[PDB]
Amino acid sequence: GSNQNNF
Ligand SMILES: [Zn+2]
Repeated sequence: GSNQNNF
């Protein structure tokens, strides 16, 4: 799957 990190 895909992964996104929004700090
Ligand atoms: Zn993955």
